[PDB]
Amino acid sequence: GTSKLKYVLQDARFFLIKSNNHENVSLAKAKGVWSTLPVNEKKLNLAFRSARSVILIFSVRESGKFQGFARLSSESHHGGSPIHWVLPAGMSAKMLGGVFKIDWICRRELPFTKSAHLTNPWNEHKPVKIGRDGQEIELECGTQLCLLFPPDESIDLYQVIHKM
Ligand SMILES: CC1(C)CO[C@@H](c2ccccc2Cl)CN1
Ligand SMILES: CC1(C)CO[C@H](c2ccccc2Cl)CN1
Repeated sequence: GTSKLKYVLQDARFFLIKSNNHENVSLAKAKGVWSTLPVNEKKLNLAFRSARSVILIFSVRESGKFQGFARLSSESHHGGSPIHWVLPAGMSAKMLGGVFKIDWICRRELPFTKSAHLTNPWNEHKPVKIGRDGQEIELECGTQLCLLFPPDESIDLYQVIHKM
């Protein structure tokens, strides 16, 4: 192992990402991309310039689990290869902001039952599973949450470390 993982997480910032469906998380895992609404896009762009690593921790609503976590490798950008997200009814892709490139650190699941001992000081000390899309997770809570995930032996953090 966990040493390179701990190195990547050092002095990182952490954000809870809530997806309405598994299909969008699968697309993010396959393509290394994420997009969010403009209020959260602005927060994440500020964070990306502010810290050595910005970590997104993903949870599909109603799943009772986190589906993994990833590190921002860029600020948001427009005009790239379009992403065939599952948009909610009535909503358009023009309501979205840019696309963030991300490097996955763990693609494994973690059930909320395993994180019940972790509370987030930035969300009223509620269990870390609770929070709106984009909620920041304080450093110690976010580090411990990431360390609870099963190790993802398919991932080599060597190339991630070199981007910092
Ligand atoms: C360094 C810091 C992020 C500062 O804020 C601390 C805190 C947050 C919310 C309520 C109480 C306290 Cl002590 C946690 N560590
Ligand atoms: C980018 C995505 C994974 C999919 O699209 C969602 C959306 C698009 C347009 C308006 C509202 C919403 Cl929620 C947000 N997350």
